[PDB]
Amino acid sequence: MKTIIINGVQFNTDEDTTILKFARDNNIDISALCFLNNCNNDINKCEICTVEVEGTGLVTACDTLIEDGMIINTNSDAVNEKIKSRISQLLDIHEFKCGPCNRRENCEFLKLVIKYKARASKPFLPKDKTEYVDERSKSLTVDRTKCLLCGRCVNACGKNTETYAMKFLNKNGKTIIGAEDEKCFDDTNCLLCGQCIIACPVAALSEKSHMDRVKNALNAPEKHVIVAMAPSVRASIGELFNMGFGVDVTGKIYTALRQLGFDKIFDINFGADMTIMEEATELVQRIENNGPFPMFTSCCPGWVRQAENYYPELLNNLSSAKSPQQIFGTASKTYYPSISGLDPKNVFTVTVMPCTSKKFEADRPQMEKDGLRDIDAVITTRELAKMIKDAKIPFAKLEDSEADPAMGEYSGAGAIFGATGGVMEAALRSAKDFAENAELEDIEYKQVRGLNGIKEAEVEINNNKYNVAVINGASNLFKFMKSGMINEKQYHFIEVMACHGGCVNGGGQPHVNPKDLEKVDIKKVRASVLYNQDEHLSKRKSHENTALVKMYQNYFGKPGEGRAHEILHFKYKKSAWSHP
Ligand code: SF4
Ligand code: SF4
Ligand code: SF4
Ligand code: SF4
Ligand code: FES
Ligand SMILES: [Mg+2]
Ligand SMILES: [Mg+2]
Repeated sequence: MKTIIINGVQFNTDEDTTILKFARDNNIDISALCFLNNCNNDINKCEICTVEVEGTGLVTACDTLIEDGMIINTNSDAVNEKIKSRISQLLDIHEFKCGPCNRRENCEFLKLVIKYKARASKPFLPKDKTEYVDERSKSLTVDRTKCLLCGRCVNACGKNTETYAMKFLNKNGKTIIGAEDEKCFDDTNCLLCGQCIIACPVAALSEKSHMDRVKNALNAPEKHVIVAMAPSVRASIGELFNMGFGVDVTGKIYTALRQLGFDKIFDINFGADMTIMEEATELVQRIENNGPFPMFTSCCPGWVRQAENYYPELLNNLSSAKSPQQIFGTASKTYYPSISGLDPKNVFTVTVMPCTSKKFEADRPQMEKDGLRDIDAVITTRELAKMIKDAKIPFAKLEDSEADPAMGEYSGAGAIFGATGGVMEAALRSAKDFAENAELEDIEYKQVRGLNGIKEAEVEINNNKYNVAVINGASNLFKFMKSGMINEKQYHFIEVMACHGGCVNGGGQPHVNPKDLEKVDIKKVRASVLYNQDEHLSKRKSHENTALVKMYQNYFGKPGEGRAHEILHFKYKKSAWSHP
């Protein structure tokens, strides 16, 4: 039993919780900065959450437990002067130039600087930013002129992936964040999943920009620029246009893309149906051959890097079907010329992804054929929003349009790919039809859905029982492997997503400030858009996609053999033995 006084208001409570959490639950404003994911920066507390506790003095609300008898003041002059001072000291290490900054519209530090009217003691104005910037990665970029040393990226990497690939380092006698030994992230165990970017309150961590690749292609007279968006983009991008959360903006995106000058509007959900054709065909082959097992998905490039970096002995069990991004891109340089008359060399294929790891996937050396890359550029959901705003397109006011259908139609199975368990559910819908040679009516697999970290299910296919698992976040992959769960039974098909929640929570998604994250379950709300589409779509199985059926009939032949196997697949292998 506890009685506490906050700003003169008495509260009676039995809760055991921090001052910050209690205050937020009771509509009392306390500021915070380094607190995120239930953790603050223990070795360098920001102290933005400072409050006064009578008899004790100034304390950090984000990590101090309420106790019976506490009398708390959150808004005294002494408290506010301390907070202002901490913000001023951060400005002393921050290049405060918001005009061209990519977080200008949604920066948590700027909000605090305005709120406390803080100013640097000395403006931080480095003349040469070269030593502060790291753009070596295909996926991530670091600008340490903006870094507050808040630790949010370090903590988020450990929580989300358990790789600890993001670290505090000593560089030239100064503390920075970066990769192991200050190497390029891509050359370390890093997954390039971008959860560190999602955790950053400022513009210090960003995606590696592909915006100039795209602009130059749009402006080249002879290039025919295809664009296709991932499942999750249509459930997410509206957030950056003050539209709120959970808004389906599929048709507005198609219109915006035409206004930006793209030459063909397709959809990666078509590629998702392609991946299902190959992946369900492979699963059925393995079922009819009673092996090999388990089969892992290979469509999340964060998981592919996790397997390469930590479980190379599993690479032979990964599916060889290309991911929807790469399988679509392969078809865009082969099938698409065959139905359009375009010279393949002049097609430039752009995807819009909720993902930074997809930029590494698209840039893998062997993701090409006959000199033509499968995918020429990958922009994130955030990059597309900036492109729209730079062009002055009034996004929230646009009318709906449709995709071009030849590589644009999608079934409901493809639409759900962006949520954890979506690939599994989509694959089972086709595998059961294929193996049983039937058109089954019961197609919903709710047991694989939702935010649990490890989700197992038993499925009956062709009068035998099989075991499936959906691994939801890279940290949960480690738990599943390290605890021996992989050996507790025979698994037959396993989905792995590196980002908890699936691609709707990817590393290229709009930032959400900590207060909105408490108010809204972003992973569930974004996913609900995708499940709503599947419910209302006429075709809810990938192999019922009419444009896809035409494409295989006229160009690829049978899935899993012949031309389809030759060009639509990509096999991972552990490295050849060498010493040292
Ligand atoms: S990170 Fe925030 S405060 Fe710093 S320059 Fe960019 S918008 Fe301004
Ligand atoms: S990209 Fe993912 S694995 Fe790499 S440092 Fe960031 S959070 Fe960690
Ligand atoms: S990169 Fe961003 S999240 Fe990481 S310590 Fe710097 S400001 Fe904080
Ligand atoms: S879960 Fe999706 S967004 Fe996250 S790394 Fe994998 S493909 Fe990228
Ligand atoms: S928010 Fe409490 S110490 Fe940083
Ligand atoms: Mg702490
Ligand atoms: Mg053009």
